[PDB]
Amino acid sequence: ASPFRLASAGEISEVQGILRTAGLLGPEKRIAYLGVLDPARGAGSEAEDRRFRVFIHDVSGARPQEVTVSVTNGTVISAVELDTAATGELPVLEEEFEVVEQLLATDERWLKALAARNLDVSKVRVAPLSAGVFEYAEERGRRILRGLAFVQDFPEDSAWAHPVDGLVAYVDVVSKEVTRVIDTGVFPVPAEHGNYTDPELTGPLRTTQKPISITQPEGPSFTVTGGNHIEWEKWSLDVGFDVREGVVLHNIAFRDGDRLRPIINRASIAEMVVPYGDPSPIRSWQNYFDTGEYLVGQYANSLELGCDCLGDITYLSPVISDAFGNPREIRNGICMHEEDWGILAKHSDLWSGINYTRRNRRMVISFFTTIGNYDYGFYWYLYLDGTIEFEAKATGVVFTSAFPEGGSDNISQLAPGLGAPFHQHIFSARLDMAIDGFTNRVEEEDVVRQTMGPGNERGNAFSRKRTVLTRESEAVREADARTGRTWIISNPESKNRLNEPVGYKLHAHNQPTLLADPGSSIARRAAFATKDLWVTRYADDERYPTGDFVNQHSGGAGLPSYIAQDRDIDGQDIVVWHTFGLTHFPRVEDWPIMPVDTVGFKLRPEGFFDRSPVLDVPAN
Amino acid sequence: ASPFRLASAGEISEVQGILRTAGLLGPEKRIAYLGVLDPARGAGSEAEDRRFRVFIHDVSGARPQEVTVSVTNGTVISAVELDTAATGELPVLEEEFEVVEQLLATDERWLKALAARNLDVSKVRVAPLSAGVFEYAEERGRRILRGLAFVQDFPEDSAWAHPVDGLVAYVDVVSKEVTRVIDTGVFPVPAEHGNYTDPELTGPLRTTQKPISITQPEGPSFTVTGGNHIEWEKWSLDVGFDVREGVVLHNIAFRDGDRLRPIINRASIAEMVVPYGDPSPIRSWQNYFDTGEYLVGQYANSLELGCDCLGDITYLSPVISDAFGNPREIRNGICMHEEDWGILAKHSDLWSGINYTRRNRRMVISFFTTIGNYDYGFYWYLYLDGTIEFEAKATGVVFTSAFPEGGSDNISQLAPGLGAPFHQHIFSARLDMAIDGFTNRVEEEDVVRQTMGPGNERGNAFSRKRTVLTRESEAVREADARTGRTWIISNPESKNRLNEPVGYKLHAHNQPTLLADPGSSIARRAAFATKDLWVTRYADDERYPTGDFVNQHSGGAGLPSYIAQDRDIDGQDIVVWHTFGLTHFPRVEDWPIMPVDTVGFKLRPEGFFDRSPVLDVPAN
Ligand SMILES: [Cu+2]
Ligand SMILES: [Cu+2]
Ligand code: NA
Repeated sequence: ASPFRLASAGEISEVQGILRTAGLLGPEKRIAYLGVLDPARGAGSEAEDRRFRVFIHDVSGARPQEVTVSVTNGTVISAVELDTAATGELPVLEEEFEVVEQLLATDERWLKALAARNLDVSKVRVAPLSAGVFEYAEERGRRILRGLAFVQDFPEDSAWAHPVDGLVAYVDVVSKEVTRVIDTGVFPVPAEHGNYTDPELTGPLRTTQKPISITQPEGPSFTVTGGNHIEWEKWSLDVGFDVREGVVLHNIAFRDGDRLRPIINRASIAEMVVPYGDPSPIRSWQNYFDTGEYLVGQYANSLELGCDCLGDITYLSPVISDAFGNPREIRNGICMHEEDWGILAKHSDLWSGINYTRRNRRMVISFFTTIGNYDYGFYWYLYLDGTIEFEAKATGVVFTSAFPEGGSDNISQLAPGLGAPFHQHIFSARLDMAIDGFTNRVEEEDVVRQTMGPGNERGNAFSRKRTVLTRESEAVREADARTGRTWIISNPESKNRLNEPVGYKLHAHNQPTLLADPGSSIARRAAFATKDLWVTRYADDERYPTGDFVNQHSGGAGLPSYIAQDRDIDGQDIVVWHTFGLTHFPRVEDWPIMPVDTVGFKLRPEGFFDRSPVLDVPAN
Repeated sequence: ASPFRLASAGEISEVQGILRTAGLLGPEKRIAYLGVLDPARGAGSEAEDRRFRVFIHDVSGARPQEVTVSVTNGTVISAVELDTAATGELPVLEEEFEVVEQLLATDERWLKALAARNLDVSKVRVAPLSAGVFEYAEERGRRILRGLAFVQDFPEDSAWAHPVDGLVAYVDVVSKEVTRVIDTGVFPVPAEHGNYTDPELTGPLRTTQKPISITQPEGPSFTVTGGNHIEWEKWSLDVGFDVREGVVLHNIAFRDGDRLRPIINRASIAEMVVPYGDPSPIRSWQNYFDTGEYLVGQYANSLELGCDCLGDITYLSPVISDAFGNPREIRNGICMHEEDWGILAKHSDLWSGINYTRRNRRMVISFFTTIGNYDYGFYWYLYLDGTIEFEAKATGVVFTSAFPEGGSDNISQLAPGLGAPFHQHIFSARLDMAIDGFTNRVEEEDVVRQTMGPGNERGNAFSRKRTVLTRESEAVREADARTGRTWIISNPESKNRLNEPVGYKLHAHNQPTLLADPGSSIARRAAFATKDLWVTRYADDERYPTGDFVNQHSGGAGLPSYIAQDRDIDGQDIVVWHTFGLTHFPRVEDWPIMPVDTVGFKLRPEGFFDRSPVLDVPAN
């Protein structure tokens, strides 16, 4: 019944049939993206209309299309032909990955480069990487991938231990042409293996770990209804899934006594970029837009009980489309569970004699994706006290290079002759706010130091200041950890019992933002990553901070163009975009498989409730 | 056996007997501090010589003494008379707290102030607080406490809901004299109760929480030998307890194959200060040095299985001295257990076909202390991957005031007429480092941005720089979150297999440091709190960042005096002092009992190991 239900296999099958009957899904067509559209703003929307947005690629070279279909009515709403030289190429297709290695295997320049290095072409794996936009005029309007080579000594070998430096190739994957092969010089291929399941490397496995058993003998405290609607400890929300963004949370609300109070209308990770900081021409173009170029939802892992998710686990198995419109299930792709989270509140009072302890809990919604060498876990947490938190967990195998004789200012050494280029992992959270409703504003809160003097004779006072962001042109903000800077999202029309506007405070980790030069290609294409906080006025079509078509788009799309409209955001329907990331100088301990590192943000109530919201938690 | 074993009841009784026999502990004497001294530098050395340091107060007004005793030999090693007007007063005695309310109840100025407010003296509780050093010349050399009043409507009432603003009194607790009673005017006493166990306020308790059961069917993975020596998943350490500092960690080492490698010789929270930012004369003197003035270990809670600590718990019950030298056991005062900690490492490789997942765990060592209205949890974590982390959990009841009718820039409103002054909670971690031995150095690491141009034509490169701190005068450092600043502790004489010095990296939370005016009394007494990182050369008597005697001591001791020696710290036996804290602008949700908020720091290996140290973790 819910407009926010997960897409079903039958819905995707019907999209396929509609596209087919309409003549838009011939044998030369490929679906590069398919997803359900959210309902438009309408607090009286009764008629069910499930609409899907599709990006259709053409393998023969014809122009691609963007199509919207109504599966409820069995109709095509609109279909637009795309000029990709202007608006950007479609996301990379899974089937285009294999094409790069196969094309290069018959190119005489590639084979000559491998022969000079005494490498058997049958053992050379090619990582197919997005191209970006640089100096090659012949690439505009063409679907390009760039390839970097790694040697696999045997079929179960970790090829990442054996980069082939000094060599890169560019490939047109539509016309199947190798456009350039660049060979800058012979580097030794690092010889040590990185096989983290080889006993020669692990040594004898530990026998000292005893089991930790986490069970819920009466079942979990949350309920799931309608497939994806969660109720847990006064929280209410819908768990969505999109092939581009991954897990999306809808309609996050909190039951405060009799009233269901909205907090966040839609929360997602709307982009994530991995820029590399090695100036070598072999890699200086390397920037992954994992969400926008690759689509992180389509590479989601099936999560194994007891290994990936421990405890009493409830799974969702989202359905996506393959390249031909057939539904594909990602079995056990989302884990949901609650877990103990230590002490919530504690006080032992001398005067009253009362000793009081309560425990905390959090609800966890998670999925994991794998893009080539990297694996990312996305975790949303809901706490008893009203806190919402997101955490990204980065693991996998670091991207490698040769370690140059004489060292490097931009590459870490991991093993003899083996390097790991410096890079960042930067995320954009898109938070469509609805604090007690849609009339919201953002205030920037700084600590204020005060000077010793009249009214502050002992020099102990300090205070704080709040600045309302009133228009989009002034709503591009930077972190300031030294002044304790946070941002408050409030509803000026909804007051708590002290007659103060209700609000939530955003706490950032204050990690560095994009380090690249402001004139670089990546700074233009990932402009969102240069500032910690952006606020826009809500609009239906302003979905991603990098625009709809990120692959090989020249720049400026997304947030810089939205913000230019300079719309009123003071007590309006607004969207908060928070940039946060990890700056990774790889360490020896990251090799040959990297222990998890984390980054995130959290939102805490700030006078949203009339008192602590967890006074009714029992002692248990 | 071990020189680092916990003090036993018999050792404390023996100290009492030695002091009595020596004539230093007659009926007018009180023990204000007693603790075991760590062994001096040198392996083996004294075979076994357990020495105790004692601060002895005299209730007749005679000069107090500092005494060192050898319990092994039954001798007084040294005993020195203290001039407290010079070097500071002794820590506050538990028995002195009761004195304050009783003395005020018979003072006619106090009674007249209460009569003006129609308050029954039998219902007025007085919070006895440390005095600091301000403008009152008559306090020099006297033991003073200051008292703030709260009304308790009935014996089980939370008095914190009913502050009596406009009133403060100062008390000489040795001569039993009320020195001053200051009344700046009548404020309404806030009338709403704050009784968080009253059903009228909690409402009906939730029935929705189902149990989470955490068990270890084969017992825990760690072993405890010699009372306090822990071995867990390659870690080795001794858990100490001191009545001033609380839990102290000794001899933290990691078993790397055949070798036990030292990392940290001694880790403790060596001071913690809570300064208030309300310029009202009623509270502008208010600064708690919970460690140095009150002694946090003295007020450690007994922790209840299933509520405070959940899982398979191993307890330690440390013994401290009471004011007469009798041993007192804090039953179940320290909880130890291991916890699942999610995914450790994960990769699904397309080319090799291998899917790999391992889970993380951490060892937890914790205790909780209650100082009046506040309750603090101290948590040390050891992780499988070599990470060490500390986290402080702040909860309890916020300190209250009236909320002035026309508002305030320095106080939050929590309830009608009820305010909560702004304050900070600032900690000092003292890390006596021993990275692969005692020859250590500290490097500050900043990210370096690079300009687009020759050698960086695409404007993508970024790098980092490390600056060695060579002398104490240059080792007072500030955070810089914008440049990703961290500090590396390395051993220049111990190299990993890549011929790089082994090291650990300190990751700070980059929260604001002390906000008070640098000319204030608190900035002089808590000078450590004005900077994020200090490095000193190890010395036996440089134990606390505030000096030995903090109570009513002006500036002139502690870290600023230590670093003036300007000692060589480049490849030497060094101590890192890290300041970190919370800046608390109280919110409505903090009332009437505060949900936990947290702050901390972590240390991660940085080329300490030759590869990932968790390759031998099993799947299971
Ligand atoms: Cu990385
Ligand atoms: Cu506080
Ligand atoms: Na040291």
